[PDB]
Amino acid sequence: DKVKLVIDSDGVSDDVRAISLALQHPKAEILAFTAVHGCVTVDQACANIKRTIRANDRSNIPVYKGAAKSILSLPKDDTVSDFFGIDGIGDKPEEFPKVERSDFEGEGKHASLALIDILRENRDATLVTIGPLTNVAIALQLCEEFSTYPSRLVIMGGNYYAVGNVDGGSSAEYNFHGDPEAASIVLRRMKCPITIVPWEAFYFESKTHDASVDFSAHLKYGTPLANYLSLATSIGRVKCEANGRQYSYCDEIAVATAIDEDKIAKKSQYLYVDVELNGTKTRGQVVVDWTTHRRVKFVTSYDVHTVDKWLHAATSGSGKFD
Amino acid sequence: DKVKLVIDSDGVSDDVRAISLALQHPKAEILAFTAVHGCVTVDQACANIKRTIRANDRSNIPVYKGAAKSILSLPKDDTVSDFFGIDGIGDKPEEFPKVERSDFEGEGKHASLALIDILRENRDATLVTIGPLTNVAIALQLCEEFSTYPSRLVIMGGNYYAVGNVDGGSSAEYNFHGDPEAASIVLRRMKCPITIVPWEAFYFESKTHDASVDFSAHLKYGTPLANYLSLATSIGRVKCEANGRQYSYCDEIAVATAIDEDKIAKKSQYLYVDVELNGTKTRGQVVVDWTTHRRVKFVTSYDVHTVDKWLHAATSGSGKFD
Amino acid sequence: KVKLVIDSDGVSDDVRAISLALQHPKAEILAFTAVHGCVTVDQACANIKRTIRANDRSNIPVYKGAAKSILSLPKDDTVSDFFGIDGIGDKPEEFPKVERSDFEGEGKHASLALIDILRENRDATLVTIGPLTNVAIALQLCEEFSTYPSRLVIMGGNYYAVGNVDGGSSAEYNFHGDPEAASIVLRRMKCPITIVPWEAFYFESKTHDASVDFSAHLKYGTPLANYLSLATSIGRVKCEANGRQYSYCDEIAVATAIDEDKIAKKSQYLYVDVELNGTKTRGQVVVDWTEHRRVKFVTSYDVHTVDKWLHAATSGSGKFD
Amino acid sequence: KVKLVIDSDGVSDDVRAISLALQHPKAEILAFTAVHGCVTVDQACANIKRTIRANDRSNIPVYKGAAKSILSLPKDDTVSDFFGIDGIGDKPEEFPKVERSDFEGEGKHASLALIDILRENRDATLVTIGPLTNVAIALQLCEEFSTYPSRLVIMGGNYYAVGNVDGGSSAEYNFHGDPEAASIVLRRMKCPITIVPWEAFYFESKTHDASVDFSAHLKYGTPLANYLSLATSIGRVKCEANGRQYSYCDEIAVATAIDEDKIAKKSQYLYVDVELNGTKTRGQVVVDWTEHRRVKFVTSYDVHTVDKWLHAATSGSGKFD
Ligand SMILES: [Ca+2]
Ligand SMILES: [Ca+2]
Ligand SMILES: [Ca+2]
Ligand SMILES: [Ca+2]
Repeated sequence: DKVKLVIDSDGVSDDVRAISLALQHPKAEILAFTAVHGCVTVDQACANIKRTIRANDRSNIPVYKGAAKSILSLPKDDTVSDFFGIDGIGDKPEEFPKVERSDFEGEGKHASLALIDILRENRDATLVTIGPLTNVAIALQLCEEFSTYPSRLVIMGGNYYAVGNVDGGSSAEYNFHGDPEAASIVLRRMKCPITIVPWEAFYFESKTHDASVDFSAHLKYGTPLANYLSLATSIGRVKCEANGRQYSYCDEIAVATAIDEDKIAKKSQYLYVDVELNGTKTRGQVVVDWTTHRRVKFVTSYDVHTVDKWLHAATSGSGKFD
Repeated sequence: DKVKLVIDSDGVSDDVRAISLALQHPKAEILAFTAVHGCVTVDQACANIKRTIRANDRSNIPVYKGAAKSILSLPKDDTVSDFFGIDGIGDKPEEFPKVERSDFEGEGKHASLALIDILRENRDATLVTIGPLTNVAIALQLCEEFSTYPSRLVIMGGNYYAVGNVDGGSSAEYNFHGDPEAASIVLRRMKCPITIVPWEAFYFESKTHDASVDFSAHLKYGTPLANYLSLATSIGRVKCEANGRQYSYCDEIAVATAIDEDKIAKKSQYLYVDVELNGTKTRGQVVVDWTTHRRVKFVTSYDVHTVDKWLHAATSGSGKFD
Repeated sequence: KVKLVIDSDGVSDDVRAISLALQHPKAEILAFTAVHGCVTVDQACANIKRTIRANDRSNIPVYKGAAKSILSLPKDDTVSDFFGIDGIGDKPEEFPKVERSDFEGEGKHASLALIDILRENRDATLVTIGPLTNVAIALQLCEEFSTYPSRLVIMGGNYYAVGNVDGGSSAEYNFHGDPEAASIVLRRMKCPITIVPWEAFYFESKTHDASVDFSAHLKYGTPLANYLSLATSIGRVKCEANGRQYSYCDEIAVATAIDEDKIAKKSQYLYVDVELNGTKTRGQVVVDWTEHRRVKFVTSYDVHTVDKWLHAATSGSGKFD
Repeated sequence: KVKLVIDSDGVSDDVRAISLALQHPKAEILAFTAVHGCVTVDQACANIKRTIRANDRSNIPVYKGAAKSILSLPKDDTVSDFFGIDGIGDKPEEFPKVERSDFEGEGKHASLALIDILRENRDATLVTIGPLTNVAIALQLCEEFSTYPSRLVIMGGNYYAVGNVDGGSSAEYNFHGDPEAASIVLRRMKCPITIVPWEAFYFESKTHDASVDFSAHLKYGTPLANYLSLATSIGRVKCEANGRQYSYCDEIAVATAIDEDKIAKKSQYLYVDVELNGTKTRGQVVVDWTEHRRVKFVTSYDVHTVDKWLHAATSGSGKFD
């Protein structure tokens, strides 16, 4: 009755909160983490994930370093950002837990090779992606049978009404924008069930959630984990608040959906989709057949109140996830 | 207090019903019609419009023939269809009003030149487009000042959530698909207010409208106009009914919106948009900046009950448009 | 006599090409049509009208056409001050002095003029030495126009994907300026088409530079020689600063229209199309080499004959042969 | 000795190229890596292993790589039965007879093998004679791999946009088979790159066909001559039916790797990239002609030396010179 997880992540503010949720939730069993380039470099992602494990008073979970670049490494696709800090998590390396030089090293084996090996042996595990899809796509390029290895794939990324969240010249969502080829490969060639948490799920209900949930309340308990997550989210919170809104949950929702999909996904729809690669403004956009597409489940509305309750349980140490 | 209209159309089943609505509505003053290629050839469009004027017991309204092809005339863009009949309006040329050989000829002047001349002199007129945008785009190529000539442009076409209605390999809406370049030119380079009636307005409420409106009731009065519109829509109605739904209004909504926008457009949104030209699956799709775009008004929900009331008034001869 | 209509963006080499046509006794010019290109369409019009005066001619209509490319995408833009802000040396007070009326055309849009003129003169050759926008608009208005010229001679395009705009593109300049127009014209014209591609200039550039003095025809001190000296002045100075002569370009397309058998020494006939969607290859000609109507590409031209004709034009010697 | 690793799709000309490398006394083969291409990767592997036996060699590892192109888009597909369903004449019972174990590789994926082998042998040349998928996967796993080979010799691409797949494309065959891979390799490898483009074959096709008997080296009646006769049989019959000899292709890239100064008679150094997004130009090399590391293109090769080497290989004469 535990859910076995492998989480692939670019290790910035929301990623580390999402990973903390998974490390504290009693239903979750984390087999490994895999780091991918994204909002920060892959080395920094690796370091942030390892630092987060320590913050959660855990050990002996392997973190594998993966792709440094997108498949093509085209400059127009680049999504590296200092929005959350240069280090992705508040730029305070001396605060608990203090950054160590070994944090920037992985277990040894490339993430893509680790994904193959781990999921071959653990066919009942869920793979959750909360960065660009590069590691998963490289696994497929190496081993077409990997298409069947995960029990389920839960992706934070993409869209279904072409609502982009990178900039005004693209209709792509951030993680897809960061490696459009990889997203194309994964959506077309995976054979397990896929659940996508699209950008629209966040976009359309953001003003409503901002009125009804205090997204900072779980940070205030004064536990080590609360204090670490306060630091990690600090620069994101200040910048959002300067624009009159709260820094709200994103990647956390994908990890929560992995843990209990029926609880967190209030509404969902199955759609037949593919990814545009060649358009000037639409590269990285999901294209839906509303009239080589694959049927995928989209979460169209999520239970933000349950995710919030779980984060309070995680940071307070209450253990109250029911 | 009359609204002066120029209507540009490809002259198939819904076009001819829309044009009939405009010819019967006491608030509308029709300056001219312009024919464009689309679901049928431009010659057939011209013929269908002229036949429709006669069916409405009107005369002395000029019909100008326009573009035979899209700007590029690429085969992948082609939207010619026999869905409504070979002639676009039920394939019964001998029924009232009988087709005449002169129906396939226009006034003489190319439509695009007529659009320039008429709207230069009638700066208070609304231009309504219910086919591909080729004629309007050619006018702009000839005369950049045309960008200011219409008082308002009401377009039946496009989309705002990338919901396509042509086929499963495109996210474009039909009229945009038929000439993507023209749609790009018009949206970028017109300077008057633009109101677009997008495909989503029809798509999302179709099952609801199908339950609550009888779209065939206005056809049953036994007047000449009812009988003509019965013929014109006959093949569309049989094919829709064979798939368990009614043939519902489409182009009629754009003409109605031109006549009284505040009445017909129940909800609307302004968005900053451009048109994708280069994508494999997204050519012709509208791209929205949700984060060279132009601000346009989209009608997101329309009052189908008022349009239905107006069509009953038109076909019955009641004159009851209030 | 060969009847010509010349569609041009009216910069330095255009003006010299048009002068060649005005002086050559085999040519009969029906009309000029101005198109945007290296300068605005208004400036092109003005330059063409000024050039007609410098050649001691009158009563040839100049029609103003497209101000913009079909799409008017900013990445296609080819406006340049390389030959001067006015495209011909920036000395509006020198003979013939620029007049305000130079910036106006005959009245009707060039594209409508091309339809009318060529409908009535089906034995005429259309020569294009700017972007193809006017010709493409004509086709959009009138598909029958596809058959009206007896021949179309195009300065533009390429056949080995050698670009001359910048390192971001494999397109030639005139095609880069309106890729959609080039696509329409090459697919939809039905008359014989002769293209003078960029490679014809590129490959023999250094050989020509060694064997021909491209300035000598300017030395005669006639009014036309002094006008062409002015028109080409900024180009010549900029080329010489980089170790090269300012050499003929558009002149070759006009010469080819006057006597194709003499000027086109070697030719290839190819099936072609124009790429529109590529990131680096938008505007490039794409050739089917693994074997619609074949198009004739001039692969080598007789620069010495063109030079001899330009000497005759500027000197007034009549020696065209 | 020149140390080689050869990455191949294992069809008729590949097998002859590999035989050249196995017989030439200057070559030392570290390993072969199989890639999808004209046949499946499994068949490529099998063909390479069979070829090693036909050459009286043993104990050279063959690693199986990518089954598909990076994207696996159906429009890129280049699988063909032109040389037979098995790519080498469809006679599995002839010497050396096909074994079931031929379809298996050494174990580790070719891309991982390329990293390992070339990390330890930084003086080796990598030669690619199929699509570039394996090399691109290696780079995705290990950006340092960019510096591992001492040189990369690629059979593929073009420099004047002359395609050899069909009229819908300006791409060369190996590049058409995985455009993304070609883009990655040409942008991200940092070692010297020599490309043997399609134009080197195309332009001199008819001259070579007149001066070289491309079948004569098959006539010796040695086991290798009989095996290469079989391997090339269906190609030869299909070319002869169309009035042409089946001429060398991949063999030239392998020969160039063995002695680049001898085989590459003329070369050009160009800055290049690969178009991915064009409708007709996807996979085409785009060259910057208006002047990252320049790449060397072999524009003319010494077919007579390659022919002499193939005679020595099949005859057993030792006469490589
Ligand atoms: Ca993330
Ligand atoms: Ca219509
Ligand atoms: Ca010019
Ligand atoms: Ca090969």
